Amino acid sequence: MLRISQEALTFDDVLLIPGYSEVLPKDVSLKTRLTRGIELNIPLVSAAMDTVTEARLAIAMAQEGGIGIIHKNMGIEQQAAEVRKVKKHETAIVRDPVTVTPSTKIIELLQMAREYGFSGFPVVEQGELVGIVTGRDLRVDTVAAIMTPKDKLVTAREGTPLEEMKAKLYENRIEKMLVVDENFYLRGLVTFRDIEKAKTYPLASKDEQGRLRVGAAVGTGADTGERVAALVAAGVDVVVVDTAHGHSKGVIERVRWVKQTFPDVQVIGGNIATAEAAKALAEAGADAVKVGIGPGSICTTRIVAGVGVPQISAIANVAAALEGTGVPLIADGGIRFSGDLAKAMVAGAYCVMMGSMFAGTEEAPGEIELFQGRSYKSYRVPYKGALSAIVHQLMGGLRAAMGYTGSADIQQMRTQPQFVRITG
Amino acid sequence: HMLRISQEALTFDDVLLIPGYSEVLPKDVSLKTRLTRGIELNIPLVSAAMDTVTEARLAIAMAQEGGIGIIHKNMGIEQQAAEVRKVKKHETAIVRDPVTVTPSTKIIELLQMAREYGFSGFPVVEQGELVGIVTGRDLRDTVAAIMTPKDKLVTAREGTPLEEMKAKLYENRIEKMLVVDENFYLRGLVTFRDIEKAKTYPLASKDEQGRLRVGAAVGTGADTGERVAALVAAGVDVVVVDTAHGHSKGVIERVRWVKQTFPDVQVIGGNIATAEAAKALAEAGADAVKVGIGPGSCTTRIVAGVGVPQISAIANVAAALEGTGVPLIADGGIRFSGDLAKAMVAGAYCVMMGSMFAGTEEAPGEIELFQGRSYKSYRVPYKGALSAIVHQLMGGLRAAMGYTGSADIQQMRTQPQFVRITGA
Amino acid sequence: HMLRISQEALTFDDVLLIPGYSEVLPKDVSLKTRLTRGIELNIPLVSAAMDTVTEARLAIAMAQEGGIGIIHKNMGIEQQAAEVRKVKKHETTYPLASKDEQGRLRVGAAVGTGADTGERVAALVAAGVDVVVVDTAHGHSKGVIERVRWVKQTFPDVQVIGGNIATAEAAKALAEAGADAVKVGIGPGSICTTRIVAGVGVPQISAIANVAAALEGTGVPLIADGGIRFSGDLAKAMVAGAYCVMMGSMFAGTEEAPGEIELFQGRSYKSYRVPYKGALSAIVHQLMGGLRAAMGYTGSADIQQMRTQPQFVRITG
Ligand SMILES: N#CC1=C(N)Oc2[nH]c(=O)[nH]c(=O)c2[C@H]1c1ccc(Cl)cc1
Repeated sequence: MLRISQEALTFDDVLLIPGYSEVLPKDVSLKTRLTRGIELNIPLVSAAMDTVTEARLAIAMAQEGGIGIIHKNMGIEQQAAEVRKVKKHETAIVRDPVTVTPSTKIIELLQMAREYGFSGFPVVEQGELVGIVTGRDLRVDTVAAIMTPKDKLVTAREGTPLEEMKAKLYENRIEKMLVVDENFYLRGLVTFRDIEKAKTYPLASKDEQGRLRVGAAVGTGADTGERVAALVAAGVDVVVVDTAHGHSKGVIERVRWVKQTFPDVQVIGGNIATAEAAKALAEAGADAVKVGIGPGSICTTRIVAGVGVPQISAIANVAAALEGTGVPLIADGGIRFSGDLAKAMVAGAYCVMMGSMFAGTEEAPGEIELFQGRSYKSYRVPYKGALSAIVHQLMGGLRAAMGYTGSADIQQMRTQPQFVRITG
Repeated sequence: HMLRISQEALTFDDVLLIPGYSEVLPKDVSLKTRLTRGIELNIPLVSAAMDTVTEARLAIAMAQEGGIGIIHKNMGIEQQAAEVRKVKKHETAIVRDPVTVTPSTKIIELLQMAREYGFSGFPVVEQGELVGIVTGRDLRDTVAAIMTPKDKLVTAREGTPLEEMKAKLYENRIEKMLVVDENFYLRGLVTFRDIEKAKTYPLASKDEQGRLRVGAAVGTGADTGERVAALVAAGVDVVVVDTAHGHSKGVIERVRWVKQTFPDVQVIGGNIATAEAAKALAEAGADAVKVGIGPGSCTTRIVAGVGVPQISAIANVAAALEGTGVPLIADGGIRFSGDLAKAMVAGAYCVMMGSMFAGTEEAPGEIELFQGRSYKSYRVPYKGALSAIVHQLMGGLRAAMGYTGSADIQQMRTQPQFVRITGA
Repeated sequence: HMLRISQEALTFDDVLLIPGYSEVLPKDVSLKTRLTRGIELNIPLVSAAMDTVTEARLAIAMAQEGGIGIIHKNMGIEQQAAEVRKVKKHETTYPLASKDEQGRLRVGAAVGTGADTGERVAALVAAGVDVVVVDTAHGHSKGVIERVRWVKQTFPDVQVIGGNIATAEAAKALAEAGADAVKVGIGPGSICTTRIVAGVGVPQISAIANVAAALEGTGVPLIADGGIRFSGDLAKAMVAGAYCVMMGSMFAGTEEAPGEIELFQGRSYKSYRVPYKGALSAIVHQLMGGLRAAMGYTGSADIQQMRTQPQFVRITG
């Protein structure tokens, strides 16, 4: 009559068994799904923690091929403004160049040149590009009289490949070129030198319009309705309804409201740890579920409430419940090493959320502080350098595990390899 | 016969500064001092000639902070001289080694060069003399046909202040300017925007030609003459004849040889720890001496049983050099900014730091992540940017000078007093 | 031009009190002393103007035991005046209570030298503060000397304390500025930040003796601030010359000190973490118990005798 549901296993209870392998670790595919509608080139998402994910680290996550969830320990307007920073991050073209209008007085243009130099001011009339003003133009009353007019401009259409533009610069013997839309409205500016140095991120997570992807977290408190609406107006790709107990009337209804009110935004629900919670979130319309309740030993949930589910079994039970639905599941918590990340994938996660592991990187919030001959971030977290090096080690280990199991892609890794149970 | 004990010698922990009447705030005291007969420093900091501490990149940062670095000698002659050159030739905004063409270069070849460097301009040189530029506009046979001629060139003579160049760029309504010398040989290329965005270092240690100062270490082995001559030709400001036992025929003669052979370069000898050694190096021609033999529980003491506690060594050397105009550099034994203050009051003109600068961003080595922490690899903790440590060390010195009522380094060295304390 | 050592300077662990012929029981000696020219105390104990030690509640306890508290200044002007007013208006019977002419419990308050100091002093004086403690890291300075002169001239009916100092010359300079007492202690402890960051300090036994000799015959008391770990050190500070001793951290965590009691891993702490230490009176009782035993050992019937007659031995490691 002691109601024991099952024996539940954690990461240290299992090991992956090697299997026949034909694909080298460097050649396997890591592509996966965050939600019904969002694909990621690596199975990594950064946690909505105020020591982990603000705009800077979310941009870096998306560039690596995963995604960041911006934390909610801030005001509604600030959270939306963080989303905007990610959506607006552009790698090559310059979007807000300093312009003037035909009516601008040359006296005023010369004042702006004390800060900006003489490389050239675009001339705009209500967003229409009508010419450019160069220092050479000032060298041979309003800029309408001296500007180079529209029929001498060399421009590139918005959306032209960055390598087609470099070629047009060369053909025209120019270094700068203005970018316009179909109607000759100014849309930005590219430089030959800036295309050359333009670091590129071929794995970047991008939406259908080419902008970096980003998520944002919300609770179930009173202003959630207004926070979700601001995040959606900002272009957020995914809203994470994120509480300690996702299997609750509060979370289920908030997920339903988001899915009914903002049908075209992805919604994740959690956290959960059972098949039946997974089903309740799927039926409320969740586009993905986040798995993890007291996943680690000695941890407030276990010590204070005696509640928790070992994370291997929690992941496997959720994956079993969702097989066929099309709803991914994100493993949240208990990963301390890359080996644990590989086990979470074989147990059925579609990808993995990391938190404190990313805290203290250069891209995470906080300022670098020198303490007692050591580096910390303060707001005392040790300073960890660039996020790319951590991502590289994690994905390096996952690739290694896919080599040992003969898994050529994530779908195989999630469904084919086997564990052994060990004793310690 | 009896036990030949010369004196009781005090180290840093034996003494404390007595507070005195003060009416100058720490932020307002002057830290200006002298490294040698002929080199002034804005802060009394010198980075040590260690191969985990001082190569070009850290030497540049030390000089910009107002101190100086001694480039280490654990490298070949030509490699050390190249490190000197990188410091002597470092510039904020002026691009050096620009891609050039000649008046005879064929326009076909220039177009091939533009594929990689783009347009915006190739200086035209004729055996190093500047005779024109080729811009994209000039292209819309040979470069001499199309090149903009010498008389259309806006040039500034090298060594002009940056704000001076920035003004000339403004006056002529251009973005690029060429830097020339007395005979119009090309020296570099500077742009308005590179100047507007360059960091200024108002405290920088510079020579009479405006170049960052640097020193370099030599020993007494057989290739020392060749090494010294290569360092002098590279522009080194000071040669440090740097051995474990400065009070020796080999160091004394090598200091003398440097002073007689290279009259125009400053020479430091060391290390020493007695009045007698101080007089011997000053008589040999040294422009400063370096103090420190076995300053605290180290290899010299354990292996050879040799050393002089550093407070007494500094004061003994200081008394021996009083009235000679030869400064002394305290080297070794400084754990804390408080020890640096004590060294100054005992008579040092400045302090050499070693391993405290190891592991900074600018120090040699690469950053690695190990166990959620950051180190420098070549096993040292990553300490962040040099300026943080420098700021801490000088902040403590400033506080000591506030406590002693010292308004400048000269007062700090000659007026304040110590108490001798017990082990208790 | 040799190394400029003014003297060897001794701390508490360098010295011990020598027993002397004795005729008084510890239970019978007198502990009365002065805090300032105009303020007597029945025990020579002062609580520190630290935000972990002295707000109104602990100043109230201190004055009831016969000492006094200095309210800290890490708070607003009106707030700190409110704290002073709480003490002056409080009636709990307590036979040793430190009280002013009106029968109100005595209290002090700290101020600095920054910009708003003039308004802070004015507000504290109007709340009834008994003594203004002009309290900086470096009392031998233009700022402190001029502020104590300003207080003595603008508010001649309050007592003024200046510090901290550690030399004879600084003591005489504060006295000439009008100080009613000086506070002694610059870098008193082995690992002061002062010592580590600036290399500055004076071991406290020598600092106290030097300041006491400089103020002899002036009527200006001196308060030993810092370095007291045990009641034995308190005894030594009195024999070196102090009139009373100021405790800080040792009072932190008492029931009366600021902060909120919290339970962490089966232990109690004050949540601002320091351990919970129970009632202040037990600590004050142990300290005065140790001092009474020292006076019994040395033969001192009262504080004047304890400050002037007994001798130290110097000891080694
Ligand atoms: N000196 C000069 C210049 C002259 N004469 O022409 C122009 N015409 C412009 O329109 N902008 C310019 O910035 C310049 C500068 C220039 C200097 C060096 C290079 Cl490599 C390229 C250009």
